[PDB]
Amino acid sequence: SMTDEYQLFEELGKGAFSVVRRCMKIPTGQEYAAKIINTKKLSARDHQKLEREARICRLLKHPNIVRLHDSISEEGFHYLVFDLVTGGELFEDIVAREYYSEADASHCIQQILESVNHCHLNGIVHRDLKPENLLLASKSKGAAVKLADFGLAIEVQGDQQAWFGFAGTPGYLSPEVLRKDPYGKPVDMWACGVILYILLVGYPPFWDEDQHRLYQQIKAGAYDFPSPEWDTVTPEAKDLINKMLTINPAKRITASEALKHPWICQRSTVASMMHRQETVDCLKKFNARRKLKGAILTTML
Ligand SMILES: N#CCC1C=CC(=Nc2nc(Nc3cc(C4CC4)[nH]n3)c3ccccc3n2)C=C1
Ligand SMILES: [Cl-]
Repeated sequence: SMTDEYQLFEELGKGAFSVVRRCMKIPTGQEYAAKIINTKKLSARDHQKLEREARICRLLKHPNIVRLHDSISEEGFHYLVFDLVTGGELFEDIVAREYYSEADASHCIQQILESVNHCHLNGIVHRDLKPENLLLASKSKGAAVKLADFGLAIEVQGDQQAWFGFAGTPGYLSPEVLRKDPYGKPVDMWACGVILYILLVGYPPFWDEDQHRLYQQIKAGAYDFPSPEWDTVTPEAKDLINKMLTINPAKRITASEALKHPWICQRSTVASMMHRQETVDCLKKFNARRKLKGAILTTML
């Protein structure tokens, strides 16, 4: 069925137990990305996580989410056939731009928030919002940002919270997760705050090479807007970051709310248009740091 319906070509990239190869639908020649999961040695419990991801991805159909077209089961191998995206990471793209302002960062965050809101409307919490999962659909200057990798996503029932587990990437983890408290949709809005922060200045709000002091920072909500770099950032941008980086997740801004924040919905009159070279230079260093993997910026095993 799989080799009758698709033809696998080169490897695009990988995961901690999955390869992604470009593929073409037979006989139409249409391209997709196939995520290939070797299932021969998987536990039932691990296969159930694959079942969850396939199920969640089949539900989600949105301009800013990489669409799953097909979930094929064969003997020892499962295939998740996704839309192909050729623009790479949003964050790598930003560093190659000649001109980058708050209005650009707003444009990005707006798309990210539309995808998060669609997830949340459909009872899905992503739990690992991070630059790695934010890909441009194509290399076009106009390309949509698309949300990827639902390998850690959970299905919530309405606005009921639960102890879904300690899962995610340290630098982007929310206080309630770290606290071993019940959680839900708000954890994705904390993660967006962190991403927005890094989108404006190019370094993370919570940073310490000692994982323990990293978590104490997060739980205390101890981030600031230091000079000179934040001095040129609009009050409205900081206000949004503040509303997302609220320790009490009940009082944290929702995705829908964040889409009506003036910095987002009134971008053209509220977001600063000044080039932020120093951000592009910092993002360069940030991205380079991320490439090295290790403790803070890498999804927890
Ligand atoms: N899911 C998941 C994780 C994942 C793993 C590898 C990955 N790399 C990657 N992915 C892609 N493209 C891609 C990935 C997907 C689908 C989101 C898995 N659709 N398109 C390309 C395309 C061209 C050059 C290089 C590429 N690299 C992107 C995402
Ligand atoms: Cl479809």
